[PDB]
Amino acid sequence: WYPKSADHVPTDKKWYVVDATDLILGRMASTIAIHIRGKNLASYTPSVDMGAFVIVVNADKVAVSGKKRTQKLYRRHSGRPGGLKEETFDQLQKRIPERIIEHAVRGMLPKGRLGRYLFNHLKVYKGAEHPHQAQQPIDLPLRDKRI
RNA sequence: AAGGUCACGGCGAGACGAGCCGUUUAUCAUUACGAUAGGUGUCAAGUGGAAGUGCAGUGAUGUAUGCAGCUGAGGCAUCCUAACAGACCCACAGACUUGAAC
Repeated sequence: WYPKSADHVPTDKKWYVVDATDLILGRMASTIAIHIRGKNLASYTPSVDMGAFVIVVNADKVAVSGKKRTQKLYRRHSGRPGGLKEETFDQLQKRIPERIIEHAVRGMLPKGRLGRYLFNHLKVYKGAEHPHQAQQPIDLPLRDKRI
């Protein structure tokens, strides 16, 4: 008849945790942003926010393969000329660590009004403890043999 | 209500909104806060010798009274004048979840 449409879901969304101590950046960020969208739910619907909060901890110790750790550069460009800001992954992970993952998923998930709204569902922490015991976050399922 | 805004007196603040400081029994008293603008009183400061009268000169003009006289958006003092009257916005405990301690 008519396909079911995500009808109002507010809270009691699952909180997950990922200790990113030596888990390579990309692959992890794909399996983070697949639980950020809700593509693990028969209730999946692109237009509604059926997702689930998650919590990255030890955001200082994400690994990257190859020679990345000195090659990959995050560039923020000021609007004016000459504002380009070369910046290598080692300098960030030293200086402000959570922005690393805060980029990775922010590219993974669908920018727009909705994507922007969801990105809040990622809580990133550089310490080893996370202050959220909200839903008593159950550790996050990883279907990826290579991490 | 706390806080505001307006109004009222103005500024080293300002295109207008902004800002900032006032808003009177504007103390009184044994070492700092309650003079905001004007006026007044005084002092710095400027210009430079007032007016009248006298003297010397036939007359221009000088000379004495005399750092006087006019200045005084700067400094303090002074409630003399004006900050009178007001008015307006502002509220009642800050939905929903689990967690923790007694």
